[PDB]
Amino acid sequence: AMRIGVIMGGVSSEKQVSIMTGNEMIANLDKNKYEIVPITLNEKMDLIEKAKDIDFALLALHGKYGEDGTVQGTLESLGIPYSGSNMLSSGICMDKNISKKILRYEGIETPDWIELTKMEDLNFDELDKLGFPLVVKPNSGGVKIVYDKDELISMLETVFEWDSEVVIEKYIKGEEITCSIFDGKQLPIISIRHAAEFFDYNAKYDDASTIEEVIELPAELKERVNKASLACYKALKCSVYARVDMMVKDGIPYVMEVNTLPGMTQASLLPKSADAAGIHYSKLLDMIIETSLRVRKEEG
Amino acid sequence: AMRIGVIMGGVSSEKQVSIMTGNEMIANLDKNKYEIVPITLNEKMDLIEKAKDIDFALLALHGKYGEDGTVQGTLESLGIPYSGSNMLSSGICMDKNISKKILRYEGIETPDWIELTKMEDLNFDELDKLGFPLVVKPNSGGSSVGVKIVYDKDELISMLETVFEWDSEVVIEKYIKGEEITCSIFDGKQLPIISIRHAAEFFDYNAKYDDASTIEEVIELPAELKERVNKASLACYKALKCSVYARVDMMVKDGIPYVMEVNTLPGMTQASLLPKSADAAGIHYSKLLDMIIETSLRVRKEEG
Repeated sequence: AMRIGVIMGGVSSEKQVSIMTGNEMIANLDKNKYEIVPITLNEKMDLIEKAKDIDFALLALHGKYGEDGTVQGTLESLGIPYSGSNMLSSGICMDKNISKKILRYEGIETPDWIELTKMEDLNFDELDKLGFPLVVKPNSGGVKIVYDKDELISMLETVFEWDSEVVIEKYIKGEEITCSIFDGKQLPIISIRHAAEFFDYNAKYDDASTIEEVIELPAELKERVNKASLACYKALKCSVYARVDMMVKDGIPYVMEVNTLPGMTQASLLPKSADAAGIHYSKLLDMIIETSLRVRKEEG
Repeated sequence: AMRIGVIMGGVSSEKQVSIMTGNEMIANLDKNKYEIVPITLNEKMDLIEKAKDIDFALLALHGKYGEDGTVQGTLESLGIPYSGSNMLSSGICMDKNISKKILRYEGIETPDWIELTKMEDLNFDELDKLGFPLVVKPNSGGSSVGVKIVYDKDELISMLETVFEWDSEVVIEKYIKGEEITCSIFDGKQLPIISIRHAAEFFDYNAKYDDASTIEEVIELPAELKERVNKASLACYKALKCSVYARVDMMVKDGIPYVMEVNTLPGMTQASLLPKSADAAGIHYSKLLDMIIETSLRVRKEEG
């Protein structure tokens, strides 16, 4: 019976989110196919000791900790197969600037942009060429939209506090979607809506709250969406699964984000996207294991 | 004194190059500054234990083992500063196809290329837009299978089978006839440019003949070309996010430098190119090592 390590780790929030991911997996893995080995990482490199007996690492990780590529690099070196994209692909997909460069070279639609450095200053020369308004995002991955001349400036200050690196994009307003890819096949598309929500007990107001529905899109747009989301997957060297976040504007989808390590809880987008296609959660984990195994073998 | 791990590792040939590199550094590290500890990895992940007590990791690695970025991501995650570029920058520079896509985006001259995978069959029409003759290189590089020129379609088909057992991906470029040069960057400054020419060599005892014989010299380039080479070389270093040092290999044709290779982990023995170049600049070997340490510490600090 194949020993499946369920890998959890990170710090603070991400650790929480990782644990909640790991517990969902640990509960839904077929116990007849698998021997389940929950693994909780105190420190990242404690992974080598723990991984010493398991036959596969099913990554429950979330955030930079599972996206930077170290864990994948480490697992490769121990010769343990593991789920999801590899080190180079994880790393690239977590870098917004490098990602967009590889995307534009393929002529895949993504908003024009500019990169900004903590130490460096912005030559207004290249900046204002994309004009207004703008969105400022950290390069490694909140949102600040900037309408005016002075608008931009105020943000970089605090974004540079946190991220040594920032991307400034021209702001496209359109209809948001997310496209999960599993093993080169596009799963059902999900549309993301924003609606204001009031919480009486905490007395909280939120407009950033999300509503996600599976809606069949016009077959014309559905084609142009599936083309692009599979092109990203290919171009960024993703494997076994990925989530492409997109923005549709006047008929044309633009790539907003590429997630090599998307939410794996049952309310997460990719597990919903799959379920709509008739793949229930427990089987989803089977596919991730079997496709990951095959992919790792091709790699080496 | 700061404790400096000299990190050696790899398999087969690379590990020899590594041990050699690591022994030169050990012999030349300034012992008034540094308590010197050699570290020889039988397996890559032995690093976590073997590095527990060191203040800095000076990488003596060579080849993919120090290029793919596992070692850098590892040291990062342990909080031990290390020499040279970070995990992402190494990974990118080791990948020919991704590297060319990123340099091309900036309009840095590099020759046209096609990538082939062992799953996809190489349509010869997409490859005929290249034409002849062609250089075939494994996408992820390496010592094992080398870079090879192929003049016609048949010589190509062979060369593809030879590479594909060793590499999933292969990059195929227009060949450009020209003058070879190598440009070492140190901490964003250009060191003296090295010119490389070829001459056949006969070896009597082993009864061997080598027309692949290389001659490497530091010769002042005409001022214009030198300014054009120095612009391009630095733009490569910045575009691939390298740091503390890198070696950019270039082919000059009709006054135009083209990027052949970007190395985040070039040869560090005194007979290697980056050391010779630093030496032509009056930075001798022991000071080169201090510089790599000091600068790497500065960079790792900046990186959060």
